[PDB]
Amino acid sequence: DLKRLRQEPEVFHRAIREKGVALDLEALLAVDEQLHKQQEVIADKQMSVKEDLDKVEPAVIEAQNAVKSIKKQHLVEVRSMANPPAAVKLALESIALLLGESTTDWKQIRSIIMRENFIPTIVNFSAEEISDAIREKMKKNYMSNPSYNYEIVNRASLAAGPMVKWAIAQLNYADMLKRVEPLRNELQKLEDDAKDNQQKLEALLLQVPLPPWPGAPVGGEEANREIKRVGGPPEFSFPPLDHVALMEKNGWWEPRISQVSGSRSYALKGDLALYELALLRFAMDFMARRGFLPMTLPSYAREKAFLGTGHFPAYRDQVWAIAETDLYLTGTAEVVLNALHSGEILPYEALPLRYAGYAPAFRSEAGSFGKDVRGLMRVHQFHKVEQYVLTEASLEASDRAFQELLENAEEILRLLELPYRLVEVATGDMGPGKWRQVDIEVYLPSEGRYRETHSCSALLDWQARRANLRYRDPEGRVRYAYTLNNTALATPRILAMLLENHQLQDGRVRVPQALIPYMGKEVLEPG
Amino acid sequence: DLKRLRQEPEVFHRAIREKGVALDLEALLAVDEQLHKQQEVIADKQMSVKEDLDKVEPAVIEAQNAVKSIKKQHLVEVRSMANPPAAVKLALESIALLLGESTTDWKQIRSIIMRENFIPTIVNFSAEEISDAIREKMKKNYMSNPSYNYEIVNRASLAAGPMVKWAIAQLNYADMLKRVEPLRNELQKLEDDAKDNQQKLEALLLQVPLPPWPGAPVGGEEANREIKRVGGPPEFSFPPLDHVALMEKNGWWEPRISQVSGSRSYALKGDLALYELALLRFAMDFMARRGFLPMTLPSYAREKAFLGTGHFPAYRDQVWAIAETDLYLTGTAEVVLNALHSGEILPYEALPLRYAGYAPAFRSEAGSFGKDVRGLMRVHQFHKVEQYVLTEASLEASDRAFQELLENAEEILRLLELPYRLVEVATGDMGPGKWRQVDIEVYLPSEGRYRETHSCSALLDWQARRANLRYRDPEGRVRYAYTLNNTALATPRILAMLLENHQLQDGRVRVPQALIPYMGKEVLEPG
Ligand SMILES: Nc1ncnc2c1ncn2[C@@H]1O[C@H](COP(=O)(O)O)[C@@H](O)[C@H]1O
Ligand SMILES: Nc1ncnc2c1ncn2[C@@H]1O[C@H](COP(=O)(O)O)[C@@H](O)[C@H]1O
Repeated sequence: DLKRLRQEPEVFHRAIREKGVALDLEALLAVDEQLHKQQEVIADKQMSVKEDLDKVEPAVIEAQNAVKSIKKQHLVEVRSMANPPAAVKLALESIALLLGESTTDWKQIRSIIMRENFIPTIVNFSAEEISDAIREKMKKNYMSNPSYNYEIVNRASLAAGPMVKWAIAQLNYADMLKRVEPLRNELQKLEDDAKDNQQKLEALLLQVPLPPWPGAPVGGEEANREIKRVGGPPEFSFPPLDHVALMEKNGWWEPRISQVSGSRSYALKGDLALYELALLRFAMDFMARRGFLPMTLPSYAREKAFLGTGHFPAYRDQVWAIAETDLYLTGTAEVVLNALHSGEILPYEALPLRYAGYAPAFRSEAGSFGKDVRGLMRVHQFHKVEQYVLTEASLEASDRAFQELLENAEEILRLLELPYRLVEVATGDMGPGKWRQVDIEVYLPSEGRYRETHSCSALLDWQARRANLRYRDPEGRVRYAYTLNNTALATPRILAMLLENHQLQDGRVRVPQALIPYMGKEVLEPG
Repeated sequence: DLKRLRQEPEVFHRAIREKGVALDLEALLAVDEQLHKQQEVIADKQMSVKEDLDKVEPAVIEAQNAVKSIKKQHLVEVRSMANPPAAVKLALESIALLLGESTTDWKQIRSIIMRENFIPTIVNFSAEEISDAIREKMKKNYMSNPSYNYEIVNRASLAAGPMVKWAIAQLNYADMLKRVEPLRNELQKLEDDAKDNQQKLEALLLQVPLPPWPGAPVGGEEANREIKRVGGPPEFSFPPLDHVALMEKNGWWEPRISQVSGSRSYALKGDLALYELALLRFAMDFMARRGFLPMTLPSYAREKAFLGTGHFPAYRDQVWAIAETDLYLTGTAEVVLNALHSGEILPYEALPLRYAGYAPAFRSEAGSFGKDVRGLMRVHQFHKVEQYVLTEASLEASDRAFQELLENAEEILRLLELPYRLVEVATGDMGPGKWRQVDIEVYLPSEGRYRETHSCSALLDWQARRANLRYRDPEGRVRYAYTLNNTALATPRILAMLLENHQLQDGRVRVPQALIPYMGKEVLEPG
């Protein structure tokens, strides 16, 4: 918000430092000021060109109607002459010259006058299409002749009089075009400087961070801090396998996929494949019982919807584009969900919107080299159910929906019988649009640590302003809404945690009580 | 198969007209035969060049081993000598010349020959480094001298003797490289023209079609035959709504999705969203119970997978590529499933492989615009459970696999309580690599007609050959397998037939008996 950025210089400097955003806020505002000055100059100069061309247009329209109104009997007593009066012959020659005729034969040119297409070509005629050669030939041969004149020619023919009128108006228009050209070329550069400034500004603006909540740790990722843990590291009395080894022992995965599809791919087999789909539906039912509206969505969107969530331009490199298309595969259903209502004024009574959106998800994982190289932790395409909340503009509403979103993910993990913890994310690790982020993490025995499975975020109105999400308040004004989101459940990474936490001594794997109705059994069969 | 193919220039020629396919079989053969010539022309010339580098290679190695094998005291002897003999001066001189530091100062030579790096760099020197002037000079100056002789100088110094063998060897080699110059130069082109034809040739082999089975109707689409019908077109005592209007009545879809994601997109809400996931699980459970192996799969693959099935290049234009990647989004799990075993020799006892793979599916829908533009009939991204079978090269095995593929699809529609019919696909309409194709279509009341939902195909060893799929038979011979496939269930298109066939008077939609246990209810609830 420009005006808000000025009246508040400190708040935004602090926000920018806190988030580790390199944003020069004065250079931004100086782009805005410079643009504004460029636009006013462009407008004065456009006016100057417009005045010039407005000078010569009426004579063209007057002559054009005069030629059209020449009677037929008059076109005939010009076509009749073998032997034209000199001032009359001058007139026709100039018309033939201008029309691009390639013959100065009088007989030949006295003819086009009664062409079915003559007037039609005269009307359609454009003075911008006159060459400088014809232009200079017109001044040398004809303007410079004392008889080449409406007054003088019109006395001799009321057919040639109009035509000399028309030819002169065109020449004058043509000479005005010529005059106006250097201002027009200039205006062209200014106009392009200005467009370039508008894109330079719009892209600074899209970097402005939300001020973070006062309770968030201040620093980079190393300032993230655990606030809670529920359950613990399992203890096995046998020597536990990691998830890859479990899937091998049991025939639950298809390693051959990396030859078909490249690295960071996975393909599940037998009871584990069925388990993945059981998990997505369990999570959708769960979210539906919770009063969130179930949705199934495409995994692609246009640029505008990545712009509105903040995925573009900041995290552009995490996104796969679809070539020879304007479409990009989405990493999360939040991009589609956030975009559904752009441009609408929601009635306050609809508030809040609570969506549980399922979509396949795609990530380039560019820049993940050496991270999670094996198994189910980090893959290119995977399946997620997302919680998305749109809310009226209060901290109270937003604090409330953030609590619910977090309890939902926790209750899901309790039902999955997995040990987890909550982590408060630092201002420098939160991302630019965030008020608060809390990550939920599940204990993964093979790495001896917790690994994220959920990220819960409140944004306030920072997505709302970018995606133009607005609502009407009880008072009758339109305001931008607040938004939040959190994962409900994503596979196959949660499968890593489930395999390792619920592995039994004989290498088989238990199903948690809440998943038994979905699976038809209490133990995954060693296919 | 080149030989086999030519062996029956009539069989392939008939397959080509039968399938309505454009492939000039004569040109392809001409290229293959012509390619065989370029390949000999290249075998020969490559040989003529090894022979020439074979005269000069062994002598350079021996000499390289001779200098490597100079005792370390013949080193002090020559490099501590104050005035040597003129033949040794000459010898060491030649070597300073070859290494690009030519001088006639014994001192400098003295100097150089002493460098720790002296030996290491002659043993590592390559005749390619020797220039024109050096060759010239080493001939005019040093080959010409009569004291420039190994034996003549291997007598005065045991250290400089091997040095002149190395210098002579390196000079003959440099000379060989020089005449082999224009020789090795012709190769580069011949070989590019050779690769060109591999490309043009294998490009055309990929156009070769399979002869259709003898009981497939001949001709175009107009010759497809209805072979069976089950259930009937519904009759309602009310005015039936079309699926888009039923979805609209019940609040089950989000039409805003086309502003976010473009045309041919869809987003389900509420009970219909849930129904979509329930259908996919239902189809998977059913396939498992039929003894097919359930799998969940990615939706992208490298080019090879598409080549292997026949999607490339025949239908490359229905496919979405992923920008700045070597990957493409697959329109059916069949592309991943068929590529899984590329390159393997499957053991006989693994056969047949029966896979029920689930993946999101993507199509560009290029060509088809002004058809099924509104609703769930033709969307860019959808969900599909696919049946895929890989079998022994046996008509017996393929025919049984095809009937079970067909019956699987038929019992799924019956269970879904949907009126359907089966259509025997004609030669001109089955696709290039098909043996048999039976389409199954479901009655859509709003449109007054059956609309395809499944295409059951047998391809014999068409895909095997393209994807290198093979098995070892009981006698222990490696043979290509036969492949088959058919859809199990695809959404959302199946939902358009469900809404409409299943719709009640009051506007709501009934859940067929088989899906009641998946939905927890008998009628779909509106928003
Ligand atoms: N490449 C990936 N592979 C598998 N799961 C992932 C991947 N990226 C993210 N996830 C999961 O999706 C959740 C939300 O991710 P994000 O939207 O990055 O917070 C994470 O906590 C993980 O559950
Ligand atoms: N663009 C699409 N939208 C919805 N369903 C589709 C689409 N393309 C194919 N299908 C479904 O998949 C079935 C078989 O597809 P195929 O694998 O192309 O033989 C069709 O008969 C439809 O049920």
